[PDB]
Amino acid sequence: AESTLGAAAAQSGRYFGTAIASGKLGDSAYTTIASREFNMVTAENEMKIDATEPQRGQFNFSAGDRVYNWAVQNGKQVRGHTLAWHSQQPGWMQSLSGSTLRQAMIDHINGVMGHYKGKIAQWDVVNEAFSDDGSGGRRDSNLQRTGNDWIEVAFRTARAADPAAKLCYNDYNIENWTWAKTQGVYNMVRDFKQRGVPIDCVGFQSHFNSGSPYNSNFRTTLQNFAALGVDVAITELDIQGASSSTYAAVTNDCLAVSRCLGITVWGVRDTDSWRSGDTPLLFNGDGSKKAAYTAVLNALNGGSSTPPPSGGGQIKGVGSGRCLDVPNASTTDGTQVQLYDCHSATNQQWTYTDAGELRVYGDKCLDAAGTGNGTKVQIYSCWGGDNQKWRLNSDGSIVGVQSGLCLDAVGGGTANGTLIQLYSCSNGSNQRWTRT
Amino acid sequence: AESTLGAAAAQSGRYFGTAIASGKLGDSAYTTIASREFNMVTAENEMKIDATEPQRGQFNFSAGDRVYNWAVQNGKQVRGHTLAWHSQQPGWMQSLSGSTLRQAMIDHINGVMGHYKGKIAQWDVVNEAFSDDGSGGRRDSNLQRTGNDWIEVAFRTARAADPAAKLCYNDYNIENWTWAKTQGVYNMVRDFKQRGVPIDCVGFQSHFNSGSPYNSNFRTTLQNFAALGVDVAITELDIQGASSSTYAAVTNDCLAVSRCLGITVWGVRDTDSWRSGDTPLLFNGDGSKKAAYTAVLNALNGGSSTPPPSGGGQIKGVGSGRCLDVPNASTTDGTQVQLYDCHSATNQQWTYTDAGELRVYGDKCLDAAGTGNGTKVQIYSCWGGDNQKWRLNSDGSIVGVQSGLCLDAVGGGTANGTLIQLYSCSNGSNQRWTRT
Ligand SMILES: O[C@@H]1[C@@H](O)[C@H](O[C@@H]2CO[C@@H](O)[C@H](O)[C@H]2O)OC[C@H]1O
Ligand SMILES: O[C@@H]1[C@@H](O)[C@H](O[C@@H]2CO[C@@H](O)[C@H](O)[C@H]2O)OC[C@H]1O
Ligand SMILES: O[C@@H]1[C@@H](O)[C@H](O[C@@H]2CO[C@@H](O)[C@H](O)[C@H]2O)OC[C@H]1O
Ligand SMILES: O[C@@H]1[C@@H](O)[C@H](O[C@@H]2CO[C@@H](O)[C@H](O)[C@H]2O)OC[C@H]1O
Ligand SMILES: O[C@@H]1[C@@H](O)[C@H](O[C@@H]2CO[C@@H](O)[C@H](O)[C@H]2O)OC[C@H]1O
Ligand SMILES: O[C@@H]1[C@@H](O)[C@H](O)OC[C@H]1O
Ligand SMILES: O[C@@H]1[C@@H](O)[C@H](O)OC[C@H]1O
Ligand SMILES: O[C@@H]1[C@@H](O)[C@H](O)OC[C@H]1O
Ligand SMILES: O[C@@H]1[C@@H](O)[C@H](O)OC[C@H]1O
Repeated sequence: AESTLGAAAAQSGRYFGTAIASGKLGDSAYTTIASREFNMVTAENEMKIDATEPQRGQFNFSAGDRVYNWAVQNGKQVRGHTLAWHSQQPGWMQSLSGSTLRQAMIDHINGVMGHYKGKIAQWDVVNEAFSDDGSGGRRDSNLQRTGNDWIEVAFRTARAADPAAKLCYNDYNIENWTWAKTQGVYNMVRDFKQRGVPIDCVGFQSHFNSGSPYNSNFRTTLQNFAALGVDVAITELDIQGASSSTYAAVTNDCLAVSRCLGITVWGVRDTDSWRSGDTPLLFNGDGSKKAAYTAVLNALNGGSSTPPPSGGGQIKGVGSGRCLDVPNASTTDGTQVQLYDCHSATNQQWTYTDAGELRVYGDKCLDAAGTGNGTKVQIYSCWGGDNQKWRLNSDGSIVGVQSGLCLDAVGGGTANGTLIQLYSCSNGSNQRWTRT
Repeated sequence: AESTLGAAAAQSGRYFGTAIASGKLGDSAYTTIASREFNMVTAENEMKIDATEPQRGQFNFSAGDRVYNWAVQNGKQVRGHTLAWHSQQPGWMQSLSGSTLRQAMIDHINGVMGHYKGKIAQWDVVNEAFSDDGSGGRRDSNLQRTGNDWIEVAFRTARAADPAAKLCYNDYNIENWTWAKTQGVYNMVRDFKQRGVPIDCVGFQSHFNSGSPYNSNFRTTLQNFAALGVDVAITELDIQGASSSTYAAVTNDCLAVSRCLGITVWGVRDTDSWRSGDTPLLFNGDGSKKAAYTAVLNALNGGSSTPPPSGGGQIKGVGSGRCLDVPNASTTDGTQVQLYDCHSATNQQWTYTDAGELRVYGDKCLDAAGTGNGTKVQIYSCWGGDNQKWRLNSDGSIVGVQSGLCLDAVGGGTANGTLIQLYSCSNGSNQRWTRT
């Protein structure tokens, strides 16, 4: 299996999940994508403190079970999120402190895990317990104020409530190894494992953006925590701008770590994202697969037999043996591309960008004017439109994000001058290409 | 004078307008921009057929007058749009055909022009009467079916109704001289002039996109029509992607033809556009100027006597002599840029794209991780965010679209290694940059 993210991940014993919003389970466009692509589910909000215990001692597992049931019935495991957190607590808990609060925490953990006992693969017992000031220490919350040992207490309680569930510590900004926050969490987990504190995994939310960008050392971070004897999981992945290279990089980081259980992206479509403005997911609002989607799938499936091109290269048709060429090195918008004998020349040098464009001359983009069969493929000023974004299938076909159609050599032409158009993908040789 | 589009355009004896939507005049941010930048107004829908004559014989100018009143109150002239058209006809007119339709057409023209008699600078008497099948013939509508002479009849009627108004024939896809449609309208206009049919102008909608891309021959198209003895006007300008170069090219084409009266963009902010999806206007949804706005303004002001860096190039600050440099030529996202001795290296080669980005390495973008003062300017994967878009002002300053702040060398730094940040513009030497 390797046509969907979930199946591709399963090949290596891993999973590819998402965050499910109970309210969207009635939207077939939403559920059609979610049920097909993912084999792990996290309730976006339905299993949080305020949602499961609106009143102390008064547990409401309605919305939560709705998500749990849908997940299991559709062949997905579940990550419980989350049991002890300073954020999203019921109004009553936000007022508690010291001994009373500590007690409420314990009770809550027992209540939720009791109800779900033996059904949850991973539980984010404690979430975001460290600050971002740079000190590398605990953030000041009513929870921390109950004593520095709360985290440890939460995990012991957790193990007790349900020993079959993997207990994780979940946080954000602990992906970059050089960051103090990261080191603070690292030391704690090292401490816990040495003292025998029950903790089985560390969740790296992985919310990357210009404020806190992804860094290649992320893999080093995972390997380090892995060496401590705890599993690692990418829990809430979303990348501002959904760069193909970054998504693929995070994917390979997990595949490179034997203890990395899997990857979960925080949402289905960009429009479902808590940060839609950053279009940080793998699917467009119209449900179409984004450039990064294919980048992730290809990574999960084992990459290419030959190391991919590094900016600026040729694209020759398999059936013709000729290259994607812009007639007479023209640079005027609207010029339809053709096939031509391969040779070193700017008008045959295409660069695949992280945004999914196929650039030429530096600021011109492979462009599709329309979404139907026969649409001419031309060059046009780059502007980021979905009709200028393409997915590089591992089978050699290049699919337009917006149209869902393949680059096609008209009438299966192989001669110089054959024009390129969009057409239903057919696996024909006039729809397959190799990049250098 | 030269700070706003209207005032700049006025320095060449031309106007710069927009399309106003009555339902948006209650939006303060919209009116603030609209009132400041344009001196010519077109009702986006309020003066159309269905809006001005709901039932046959019953005129209604409430919606049209709201726009008109606002236009005059803010010192703008008005273009009446539109009197005879196959589209947006009220249902009672859609039902008409033959001589009944012909007289209805005439009756509509007299009623609307009568109401606005002496108040309209230009009237789009007839709109989109030519086919779009690429043959250059008449569009098949109930109007055309009343007889080939309907257009002529509309103009003669219009002249008599308000002799003070300039009578225009408006249409789209008539910008590229090679298109059959463009030639068909030319032939018609030429025929009207030779036979004495009253027509004073031809409006070129200029709705450019990858399906109907702007072409440099547009200038000849304008010249050709101008030669027939009529004025020309870019009436509904918007460019898919809003390329800075294309917006500048169109502007220069109009300024190159003495008979080109002015330029009207079809909307204020991209969010106000009938095609927001193509982010085709000059202003963002938050009201900030796009890189294309600056390009248009600079062109209106005559541009620079020194050609911009055609692909690649360095950026050197005046009060620093140093060139924008990426530390150790790194390629890691989040790397704050600095100033340094201008050497021949790629980590100093910045390309200003038509989308407004400052790219280095081919696919890395000058990025702003915030909007406030002090925000560190770094490089990040290009994805199109406004925090990656920049405007190159004529005063040598580079201001961030999203932030509205200027690139600034920390504490007036000038020595190698000075970090770059975002700070309120100040004409300070540590905020002016030169490029060659
Ligand atoms: O609620 C939390 C956010 O406040 C948090 O914000 C992060 C702060 O550090 C910045 O560098 C990040 O870019 C920004 O996302 O993110 C996690 C969320 O749970
Ligand atoms: O719908 C929103 C959720 O998507 C959001 O989820 C949180 C995002 O930041 C992460 O650090 C947290 O772990 C995660 O739960 O919470 C707010 C809710 O309104
Ligand atoms: O170049 C285009 C061909 O690639 C295209 O091929 C069709 C693909 O779908 C199959 O079911 C058809 O049998 C096959 O001909 O045909 C159109 C042509 O322009
Ligand atoms: O209603 C009109 C549209 O039908 C028209 O559509 C254009 C047709 O030619 C294509 O090449 C263009 O891309 C497409 O926009 O555009 C103008 C609009 O008023
Ligand atoms: O709000 C929309 C208007 O912006 C739109 O305006 C028309 C666009 O196509 C041009 O060819 C026409 O001349 C112009 O009036 O009309 C539809 C309306 O919903
Ligand atoms: O320690 C971290 C520091 O290295 C980074 O630059 O900014 C965030 C801090 O938490
Ligand atoms: O684009 C083609 C060019 O690359 C080749 O060299 O000569 C023929 C052109 O059509
Ligand atoms: O980035 C700088 C590099 O471009 C220069 O050559 O040497 C000093 C570095 O800091
Ligand atoms: O360089 C900055 C200067 O331009 C501004 O005026 O004041 C703050 C400084 O950091």
